Parts: sequence; C-alpha cells; structure tokens
Amino acid sequence: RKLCSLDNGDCDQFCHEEQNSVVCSCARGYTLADNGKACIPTGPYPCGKQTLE
Repeated sequence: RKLCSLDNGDCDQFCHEEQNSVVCSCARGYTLADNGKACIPTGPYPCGKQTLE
C-alpha cells in the first residue's frame, strides 16, 4: 500500500500513479479542486449523487 493503493492516494475519485507519485482526476461534471485531490461539482445534479432536493 504505497501510492494509489494507500487509501486511493487520498483522492476523491480517480487515482493514477504517474511516474511514481499520485495524480487525481474527476468524472465528467466535476473539477479537480485546488488541493489536486477533491472533486468539485460543476452543475446542480452532478453524476453519482443521490438527490436531496
């Protein structure tokens, strides 16, 4: 358990070890946050989210 094998590399969604070291990415409709880890929704109904309203 090193990079992406160690807690998804701390990413919210997609994780990839690019030449050693983690690189996170997000599904369509989300944008990688400043931390380069969190995934921020673009619209009101982002994919994969249960609706609370």
